[PDB]
Amino acid sequence: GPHAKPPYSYISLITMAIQQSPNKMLTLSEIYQWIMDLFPFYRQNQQRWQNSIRHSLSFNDCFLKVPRSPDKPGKGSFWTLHPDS
DNA sequence: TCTTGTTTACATTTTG
DNA sequence: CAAAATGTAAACAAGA
Repeated sequence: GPHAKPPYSYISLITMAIQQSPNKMLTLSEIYQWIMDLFPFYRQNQQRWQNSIRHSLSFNDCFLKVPRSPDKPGKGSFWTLHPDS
């Protein structure tokens, strides 16, 4: 590909996306979109890295996971940052 | 169904 | 390097 892999880890990409969000939380697709909008490199192999992103969210304890919900449902759950920074 | 999450198991890269 | 983090790959579960 014509573009270099951005110097940010998946954790850094997810973290930047959530912080810069107005609610300090994002959905899975919102994180997907954020990364792809900014970095053309991730407009390919989306099967691969989106899987690694989903893995990154479930693996790292710095990522919750906030129910929507009952009012305005509903796709997936919001992901945000643990106050432990 | 697909998308969204979780978990396992292994690889690869980064760093002290 | 060797340990520590990060990434890949695969399976299933859960749910709108």
